[PDB]
Amino acid sequence: SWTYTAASASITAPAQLVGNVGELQGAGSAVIWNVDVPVTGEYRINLTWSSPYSSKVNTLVMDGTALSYAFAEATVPVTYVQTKTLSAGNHSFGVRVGSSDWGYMNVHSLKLELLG
Repeated sequence: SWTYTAASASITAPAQLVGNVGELQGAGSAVIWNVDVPVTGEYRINLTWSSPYSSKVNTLVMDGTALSYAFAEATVPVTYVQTKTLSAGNHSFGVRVGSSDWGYMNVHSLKLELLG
C-alpha cells in the first residue's frame, strides 16, 4: 500500500500544483506518476481529490489505460474505488484530460494497494 502525492508527480500544464494537489484544465494537461509494480496482478486503486470549486468530465489514466470518469471538484478528500490488472516493471499512472471528455480537476494523490 503506497501513495504518491501530486507534489512528487508530474504536473503537466494546464495542470497546476494547488496545495500538493494537481490542477488539470483543457486538453493537454496531465498528472503522471513514476513507479513500479511489485508483481503481476489486479491492484485496488483509489483516486483522491480536494478542489473547493468544481470540475467536469475527465479521463482516468491508470497503468496506461484511460477510463472515462466524469465528475466535479470537491474540497473534501473524496476517494473512489477502481480495480485493474497491472504488470511487473515500470508503468505510468495518473489522471489527464481527453478531447471528448474535458474538465478542470485537481489531483490529490494516486493510491495503489494489493487489492485487500
